[PDB]
Amino acid sequence: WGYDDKNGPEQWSKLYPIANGNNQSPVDIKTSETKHDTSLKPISVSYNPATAKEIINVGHSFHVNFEDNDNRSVLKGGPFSDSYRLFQFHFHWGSTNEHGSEHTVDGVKYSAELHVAHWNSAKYSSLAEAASKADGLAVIGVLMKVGEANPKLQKVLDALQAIKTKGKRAPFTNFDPSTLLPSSLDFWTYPGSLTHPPLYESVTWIICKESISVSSEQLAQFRSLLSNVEGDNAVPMQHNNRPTQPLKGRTVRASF
Ligand SMILES: NS(=O)(=O)c1ccc(SCCO)cc1
Ligand SMILES: [Zn+2]
Repeated sequence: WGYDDKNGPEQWSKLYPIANGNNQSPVDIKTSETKHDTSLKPISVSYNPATAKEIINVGHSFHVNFEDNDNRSVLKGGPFSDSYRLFQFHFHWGSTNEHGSEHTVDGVKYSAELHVAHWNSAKYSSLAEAASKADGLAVIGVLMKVGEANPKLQKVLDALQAIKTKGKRAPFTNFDPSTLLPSSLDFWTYPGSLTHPPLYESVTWIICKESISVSSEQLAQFRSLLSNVEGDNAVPMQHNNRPTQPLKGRTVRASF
């Protein structure tokens, strides 16, 4: 699987039939159709920068992984009664500034999107156990809007020169990714899925209503990552967002 014409989102269902399921992500959030819910608590994140571990070029994207052997870095509140442990963050982007986010809001596409993913350590004892469970994963999504350079992205962008090609990895330490979140954590939430294979319907989504910025030159750094292995002809990572998926009667809740 990939994002190209032959192996890309419109084709995933052949190998992963869940692609046509009832809880697929991402979605267009129609704000006239959201339900304000007063039982939602505020989102609380508390991440220890000592859990930052490694950055990895995975061919279609890059990931920053965290140690997840204990509850040093956690998400709580919102819709959740369980504590969720941070395991990774990453970004999705498009070929031009005009699209690239996964979630859209009233049809509006943003240039990129940040995902901060966690797993339910109250109920399960590893990512691998949690990942396919309906209550197993919690992902914060932040829409990234093209504009002024975002200096909080610095350490991440400066790391990419060490992982230019597929499979490269390097230590990435002492970093707290709550520094990337917008100053307001007002959110929407809905039950959904991983946005790429294996597409498990295991994710409770927390989508920030406030965007964070990114510059056109910062987006170019993502797009200049290479999907080929060292020594091969360069194939830039132009894009890696999945199209929005039908709600199938799900309700998006608003914390605000
Ligand atoms: N874009 S996403 O849905 O937040 C995501 C997070 C983590 C993973 S790894 C799960 C493999 O079991 C895949 C997708
Ligand atoms: Zn993602």
